[PDB]
Amino acid sequence: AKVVCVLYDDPINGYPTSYARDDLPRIDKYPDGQTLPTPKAIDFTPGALLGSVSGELGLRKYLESQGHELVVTSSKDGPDSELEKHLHDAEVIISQPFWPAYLTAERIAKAPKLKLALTAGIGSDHVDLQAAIDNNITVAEVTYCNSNSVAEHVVMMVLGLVRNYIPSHDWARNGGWNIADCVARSYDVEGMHVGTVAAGRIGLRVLRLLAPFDMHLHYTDRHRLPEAVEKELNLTWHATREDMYGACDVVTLNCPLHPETEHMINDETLKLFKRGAYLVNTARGKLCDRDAIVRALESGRLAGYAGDVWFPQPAPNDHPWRTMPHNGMTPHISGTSLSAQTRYAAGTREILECYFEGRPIRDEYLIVQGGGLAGVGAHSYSKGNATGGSEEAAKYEKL
Amino acid sequence: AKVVCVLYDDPINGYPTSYARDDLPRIDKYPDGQTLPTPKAIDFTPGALLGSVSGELGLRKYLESQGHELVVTSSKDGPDSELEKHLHDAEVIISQPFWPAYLTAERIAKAPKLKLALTAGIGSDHVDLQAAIDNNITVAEVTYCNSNSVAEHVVMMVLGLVRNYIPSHDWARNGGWNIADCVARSYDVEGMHVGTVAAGRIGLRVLRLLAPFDMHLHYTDRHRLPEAVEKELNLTWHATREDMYGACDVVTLNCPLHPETEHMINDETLKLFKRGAYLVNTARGKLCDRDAIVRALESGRLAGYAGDVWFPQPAPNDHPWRTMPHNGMTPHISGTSLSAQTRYAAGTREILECYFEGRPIRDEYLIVQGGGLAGVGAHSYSKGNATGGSEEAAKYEKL
Repeated sequence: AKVVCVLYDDPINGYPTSYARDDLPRIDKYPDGQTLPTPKAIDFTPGALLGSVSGELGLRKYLESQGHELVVTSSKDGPDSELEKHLHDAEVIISQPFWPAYLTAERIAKAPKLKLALTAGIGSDHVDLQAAIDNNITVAEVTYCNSNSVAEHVVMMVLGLVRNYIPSHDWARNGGWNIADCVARSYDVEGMHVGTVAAGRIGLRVLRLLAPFDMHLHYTDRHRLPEAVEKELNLTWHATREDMYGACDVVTLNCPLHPETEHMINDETLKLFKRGAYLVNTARGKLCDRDAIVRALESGRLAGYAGDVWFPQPAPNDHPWRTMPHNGMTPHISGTSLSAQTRYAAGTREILECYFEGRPIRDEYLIVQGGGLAGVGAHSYSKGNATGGSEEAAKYEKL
Repeated sequence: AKVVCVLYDDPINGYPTSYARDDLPRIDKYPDGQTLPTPKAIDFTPGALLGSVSGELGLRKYLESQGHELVVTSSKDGPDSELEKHLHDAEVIISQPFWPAYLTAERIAKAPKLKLALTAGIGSDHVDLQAAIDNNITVAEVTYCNSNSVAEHVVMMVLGLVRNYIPSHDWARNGGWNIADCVARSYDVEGMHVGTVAAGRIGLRVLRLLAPFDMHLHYTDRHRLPEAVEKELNLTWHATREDMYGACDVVTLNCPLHPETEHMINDETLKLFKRGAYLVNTARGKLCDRDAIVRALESGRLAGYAGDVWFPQPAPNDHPWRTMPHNGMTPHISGTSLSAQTRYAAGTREILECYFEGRPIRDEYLIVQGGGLAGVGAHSYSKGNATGGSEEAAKYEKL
């Protein structure tokens, strides 16, 4: 069959064959006890760059030696992109969230041979789940591959915003000293209240990392955590998102994107935050109304915004979050550190091996199968389409 | 009497009277059970900028209403500075580590009336302790005022270096996306080995904050921690600094500066680190040989260096750490976040109230008294002078 694999470009200075360090650290398992990916074999060296076009997720030897054709490209947005020439006979489409091939209803409709949309990473909101349901496309993603990596990135951005890292590094590199300019907006997080929206693999992990900072922890979610967990971390529960925001100095979003959470942070909900609250979002950019966030920063309602997710992706060159006041943005990188890519590259192969030998794909990897939500998808997503507006990604130009 | 208070400049755009947030968080106590500062009263509002010349540590009403003269200045380095005109009759000299008035042996010798050198903050290595001992100057500092604040700053810089925050934010603000360029040097800290030199108030607190990241924790110090603590955090002990370095992916320095630790990190000791180790230093800049660190980064021996302390301070405009490859530097700001300044401003007043009413200064604040080390000073410092080279601070020019 044909596999289209959409990956991001290689570094601007070429694809490296040697790295800052020699190996990755050992990891035996994930916190809830889920095993790591178990492909029958891997053909890449752990620690390399796997998610760019020249890395290929290490899938080429495997795929060809079995008769299939692997098309690799970064060209994905716009009516004359490479993805668009290959839709007519694609059996399998693979993309990562960081550089997502948006499978809208019109793209699925052009794709008669399409059986499997695979997300190399976590979060499958860049596929129209309704259309995937209607056309019997399987949708899978690599559960847990980077949950802990995302949680680290959250804590990094919370400390960075609150202590004012980025502007302070600028004063050091431009030759200044400027202590008062740096600490005019520098606080400790000790004693602050921080809440997470959702406390699944990422959000629970965030709570556990912030406990020894002596922050007061707050959460909300569909269901409560086990009473053992709440008493271990001394948690304060809020029955709704909207009651949580007013109680928090720092809010972190860690829920999925679907019609029930699209634009939940807007001009109306921002009125509920404390003046000078801090907001961190590494979940999905579309959880926030884009201009409402710039107004809150400009007015002082928010003291700081930080995240690595944007809508669409890539974000147009003039996307306002790039230059708004008091921001600690990065491009979408938390779930594609070198350490994570090796786990998701392995998981991607494990799903392909199952697909191609006719074995069942692990439930924890499933989002959509056989005309409805399935596996992890059933507990996390609503039927619906989040991919409207996605065309605007075609406006981005490489530097 | 006369009090000279050396403080850093106000912000370049003036001294603000309103801030990003309305109050500071509550804190009742420090982890080892030490009480907060207990001055009989304070005359500043918590949360304001206290450490710059216009803030004055909130000490003016108190000092004058009791007959004393308060001289406030930022002019401190060089043979024609304001500190230098006021040495002849100064009874009390106050400075913070971030903007330190260096009391060398020659400066103490010009200071016949000098009875008390007070450090508003932590770390009194900018005073020549030998000369202070020889001339019967009392040296006190505000123990614990910002221990937790420094520990937060360490974790922030560890995550920032390792996940590659700073270069990634640059790609977002310059209009790029550039995922591969960002993650070419991006790892998770999960599973890495991290060691601290010294495990006192800061270093133990760092270990506790890194435990739930599932890092493997290593330490060294003068004496072991209680076996209860080692088993709680699953610690690996190293009897010497030099044995620790080779076992660690990430090394953090959290010890005092004195002749026994001056230049401990040099061309010779750097050969002992793992290739592509990460080094974070928020203790004192003089712990490191300045050029040896730039060579290790240039050769790949170190994958990253980060810290907020420099020697001298302020660092000359062309100090090499400002522009060396793979650095996450800031100017010296960790122990002077707004939250910390309120605790040290309070402690400074408590020491002055004691001094002036003839009550004993708390032992935990004492470094030098009556011809020898005393209090905290006895357990932490050697007799000796760390202030050689300090004159070079006069080369720094405001932007």
